[PDB]
Amino acid sequence: RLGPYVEHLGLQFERIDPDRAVAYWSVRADLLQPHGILHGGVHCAVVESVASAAADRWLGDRGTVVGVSNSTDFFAPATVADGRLTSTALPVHRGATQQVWSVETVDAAGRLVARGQVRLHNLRL
Amino acid sequence: RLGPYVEHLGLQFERIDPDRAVAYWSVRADLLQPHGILHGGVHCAVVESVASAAADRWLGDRGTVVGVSNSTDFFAPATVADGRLTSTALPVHRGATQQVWSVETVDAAGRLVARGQVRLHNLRL
Amino acid sequence: RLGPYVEHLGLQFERIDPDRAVAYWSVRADLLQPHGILHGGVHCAVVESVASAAADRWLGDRGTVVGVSNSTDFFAPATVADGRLTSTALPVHRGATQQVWSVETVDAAGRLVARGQVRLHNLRL
Amino acid sequence: RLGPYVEHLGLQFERIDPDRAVAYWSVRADLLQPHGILHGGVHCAVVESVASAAADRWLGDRGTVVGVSNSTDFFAPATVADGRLTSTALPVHRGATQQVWSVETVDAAGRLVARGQVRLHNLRL
Ligand SMILES: Cc1cccc2c(C(=O)O)cccc12
Ligand SMILES: Cc1cccc2c(C(=O)O)cccc12
Ligand SMILES: Cc1cccc2c(C(=O)O)cccc12
Ligand SMILES: Cc1cccc2c(C(=O)O)cccc12
Repeated sequence: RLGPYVEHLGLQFERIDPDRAVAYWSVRADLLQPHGILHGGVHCAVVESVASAAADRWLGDRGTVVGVSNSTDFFAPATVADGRLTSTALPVHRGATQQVWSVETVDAAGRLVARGQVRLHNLRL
Repeated sequence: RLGPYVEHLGLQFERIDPDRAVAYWSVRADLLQPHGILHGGVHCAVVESVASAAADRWLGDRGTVVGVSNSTDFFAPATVADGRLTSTALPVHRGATQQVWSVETVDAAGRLVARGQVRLHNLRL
Repeated sequence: RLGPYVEHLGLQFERIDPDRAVAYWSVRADLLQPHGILHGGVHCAVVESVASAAADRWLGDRGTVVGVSNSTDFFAPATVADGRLTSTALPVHRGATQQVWSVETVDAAGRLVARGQVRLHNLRL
Repeated sequence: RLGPYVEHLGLQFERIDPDRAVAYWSVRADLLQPHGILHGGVHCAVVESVASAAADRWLGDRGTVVGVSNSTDFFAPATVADGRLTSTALPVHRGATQQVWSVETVDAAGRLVARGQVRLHNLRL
């Protein structure tokens, strides 16, 4: 129940709690930019996906969230050879009107591949 | 020659110059998050695509660019009903090692839907 | 009527309109970091000052603004030798609850020294 | 040995290690914006100060660092009444050419007042 774009990214969630979300995924040939590494927009969309899932789960029955902004840094190039990536969203602030979550994407060795912050607005019932 | 992820986004470039890139696209049902609006990661990936295309074209035969970071703000929700979006990348700084580009995504009425900055690193021959 | 920190920065405003603010200032020895160039935080505070002044002026009698976030890029080192800097704030979005402004700091030659975006929240009467 | 602007901020460092820096400070009347809360630029400058100190200490004899960009979020208003703030810088990435550090400013109760990321460039000998 995360939408069609999340499915196309290939994210597979191990956990979506009010205080953490974890998802596994992989570089795929269709996700590349012309020099054979991951298109940077894919990192941003993964960061957006894992944070908004957690933010939505935290808000729960009390309303719904809308994305406000996303700032993602790319620290290493990623290819199909780099295997399974893990993206973990952790909360920075969870308040009445705003949420900010931090998402780290790491490889199996724990090497930080990307890291992003997502700001969300709470639409409360 | 922009890679498979750019094609999947549906971007169609009117212009890729050393100082500006313009691309048209549209919200599509496969690009949505669960509440029927555009997945925010799609805005980030579009911003990344149009800026990196321009940055790569500016660097030209002198080398190649790698994405460093992307910060995109979402100002209005976007649906299939909102029609054709236009994303324009304009340069902020184009130097020896770094480039920063600003990308605005607007609807046909000129309403600002999203806006992002992309930092790139120059890999020079 | 901009507060004591703005005065300590040495900002001198030529213009504070609902759609633009302009201020002149200069690197000073007390504003430096240990290697003799401008402390980067000074760029951020100048960006915050010129944008919030404009945002507050735009909101006018209808309420007041509070800073939400600030993202500033530093493109060139600045010293006392670099003379008079000009910081211009231009609006990106001015809505019901949020404002986003973009501020460019340039030297006399038009060389871009720094550039920042400031997000503000509208506290409406 | 941190420069005159750091002194004017009133930062007092408990720790500057290659992997963490901690500094205490306080809102002061001269640091305010016109509505009696901390000028947001002060948060950015504190974030810049504590991260660059740590980054410089990590690089050590091998070279020196220059600020590249700073993104700070303000989560609560801060006044003189809020007492002693603690700013802690932790490393996100420390590589050959780039460093990224994350800085959290909290009050005595552990309430998150501000949080910023600083990107630095390594000038290596
Ligand atoms: C053409 C090109 C070069 C370098 C990078 C890119 C990216 C990217 O930054 O991920 C995305 C799309 C196209 C790119
Ligand atoms: C589940 C959910 C709620 C609200 C927003 C989202 C987004 C988004 O922020 O675009 C992306 C993916 C899932 C979302
Ligand atoms: C010690 C040091 C080195 C390099 C940079 C700095 C900065 C700065 O980034 O402006 C601020 C404060 C201290 C610094
Ligand atoms: C005039 C005004 C209103 C609201 C906020 C500010 C700030 C600030 O954003 O900290 C800085 C300088 C002036 C301000």
